[PDB]
Amino acid sequence: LPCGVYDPAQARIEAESVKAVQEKMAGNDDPHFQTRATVIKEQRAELAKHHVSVLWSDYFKPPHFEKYPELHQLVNDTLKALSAAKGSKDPATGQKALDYIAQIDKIFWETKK
Amino acid sequence: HCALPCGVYDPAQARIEAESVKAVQEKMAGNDDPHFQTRATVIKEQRAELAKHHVSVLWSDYFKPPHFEKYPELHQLVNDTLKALSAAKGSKDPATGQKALDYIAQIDKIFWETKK
Amino acid sequence: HCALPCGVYDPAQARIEAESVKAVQEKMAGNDDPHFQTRATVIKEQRAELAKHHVSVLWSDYFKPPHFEKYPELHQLVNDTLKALSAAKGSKDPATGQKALDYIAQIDKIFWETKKA
Amino acid sequence: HCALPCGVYDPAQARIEAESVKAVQEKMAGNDDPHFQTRATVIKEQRAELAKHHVSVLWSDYFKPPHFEKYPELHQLVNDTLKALSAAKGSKDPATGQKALDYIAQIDKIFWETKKA
Amino acid sequence: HCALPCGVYDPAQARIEAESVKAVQEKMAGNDDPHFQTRATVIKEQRAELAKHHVSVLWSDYFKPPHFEKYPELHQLVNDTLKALSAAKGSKDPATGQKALDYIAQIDKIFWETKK
Amino acid sequence: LPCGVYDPAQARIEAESVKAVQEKMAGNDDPHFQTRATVIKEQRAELAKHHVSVLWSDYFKPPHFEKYPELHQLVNDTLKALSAAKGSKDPATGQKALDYIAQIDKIFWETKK
Ligand code: NI
Ligand code: NI
Ligand code: NI
Ligand code: NI
Repeated sequence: LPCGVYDPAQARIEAESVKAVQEKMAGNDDPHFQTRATVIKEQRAELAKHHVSVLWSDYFKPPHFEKYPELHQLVNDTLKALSAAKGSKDPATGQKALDYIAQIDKIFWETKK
Repeated sequence: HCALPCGVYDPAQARIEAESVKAVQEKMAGNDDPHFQTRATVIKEQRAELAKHHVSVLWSDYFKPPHFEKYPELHQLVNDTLKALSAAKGSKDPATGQKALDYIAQIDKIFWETKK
Repeated sequence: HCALPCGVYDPAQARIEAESVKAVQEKMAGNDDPHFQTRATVIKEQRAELAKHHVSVLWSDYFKPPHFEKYPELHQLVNDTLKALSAAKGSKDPATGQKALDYIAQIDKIFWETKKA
Repeated sequence: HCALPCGVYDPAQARIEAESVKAVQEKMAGNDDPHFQTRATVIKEQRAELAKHHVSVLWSDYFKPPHFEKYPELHQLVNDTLKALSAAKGSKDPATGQKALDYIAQIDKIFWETKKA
Repeated sequence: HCALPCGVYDPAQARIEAESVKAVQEKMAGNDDPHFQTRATVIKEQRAELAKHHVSVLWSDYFKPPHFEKYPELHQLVNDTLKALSAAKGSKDPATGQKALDYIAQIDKIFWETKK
Repeated sequence: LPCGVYDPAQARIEAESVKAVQEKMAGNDDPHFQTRATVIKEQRAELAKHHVSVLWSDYFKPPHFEKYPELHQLVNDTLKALSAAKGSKDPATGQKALDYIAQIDKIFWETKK
């Protein structure tokens, strides 16, 4: 629009679902459950990626990229971490994507200050 | 928020989309360009429907019969919230967006209570 | 089914999608091919979610407070239908797809009464 | 309607969405509020596209070569239906929504014959 | 590709999605991990449906009656293409993806002919 | 997945539709047509953005960002150009987004060489 309402919480919540699904995949080896878990994980990781991408294209502005010169690469690393989580059943991959999003969330809130 | 049961629900998702609705209403009051007005209408329509989807999901996928027994007004509160969001969708008045936010806040309160 | 409002609602939309869920469940018992099993699982997840959406729309956008007054079990019926569709979503047992259809049929019966008076 | 195949098809899905298109068109003649006009336009674009999708699915995934042999006008009928839905999409005139429903009704008649034999 | 009539159609969109389908089939032959197999099945299902949507759109929104008169086999060619894509969707054999690409290539040829 | 099939042509085709719609908006002042044109433009610009974002997150890799150190900013500029086109009826905005995508397309094809 823009309307100006952004919050990395959207990206965070979806990535939390990714990790939560990967964790459930460890405790239920039923093939149908594993398949559904895979299906859901794939959707949620892609929605998390979309939320991170929207922050980067629609919310962050040149003065933010000036002030935080590592921002472009951080967002790109976050997206690849989400791709790695969606390709894995290991909750450590989910967690890494969450740790990256946390770094974006800090930067975001600093820029609202 | 998609019955795995994965377990992760947060009314923040409904709230953030409804906050977008209200923000767009506020903006439509300030700029009467027809193209902007149209784009605002498009966005508002999509965000309000996303907000309704998140609220519906809490209601069907997160809340359980023990909750509906402990909070007998919850079903109607959810229905009113969805109707408040449809009302905001159809309106440019930010007070309609705020009313939808107020209803979501009541849901959020109950939600965090069931977490405690 | 769009909250314009346009006033075009019909539980047939929920029913068709829930019929698809059950049909997929029945096909999963007839073909153990892992690739087919996975595709069936993909489809069922999608159709079950659309069914839930159609039900939710009827409840939020079609049914009104007089209907809720007149049918005080209706809120809980709609909730049960959605949970039944979630249970079908999570299962290969066509009994679960059937149970969801049974609930939809009950909504369908209320709906058509409200179209008379 | 998913090409699993699950074998659950019904032109009712196309018809309901095309009914919505016409209902929206009729509502646009009754309320000149520019905001309402725009919302009506948003909704109609969406419902018309879903209608086209349902028709296309019946043609690609339900109808088979014997049906095409037996009903040699069917390809062109399906094409005309989709173009009619595009014309409704582009118009506020409910006559266009009606014309699209007329075509769907013709598909519906063929469909149900193929369910008998 | 959405009847404005905006005018911009290119069978490349159908082709690129069908090329993705074939690429995923080829990959499923190389790696029998169940999780990878599932993810490949998910992706293939989505891309094949996108390809079918693009082909359907050319057929309803781009091609006109003069074209169907000049190319009387076009309707059935489109129907066969959609069925070839549904066949690829249901298969792991890259030859099914290639067959769908072959049918799309026939459409693409006719398409560029109507441009000349 | 990845499967490895990427082509900036997807982003290009959608952005071409954006510009084509903006051009049609100049020759038909009917309010219903202007509204539909706005609706369609909004969808196509967002699909173009999604295609550009996917290239940047899923196709480009660290050695590409090393070799082309202007790549992150170019992709970000391309996305904001698409946002500007979706907020405008001026075909010059559509064209600018296309000119940016053209720069990405050149880089893409170099990296396949
Ligand atoms: Ni969930
Ligand atoms: Ni409606
Ligand atoms: Ni089906
Ligand atoms: Ni178009």
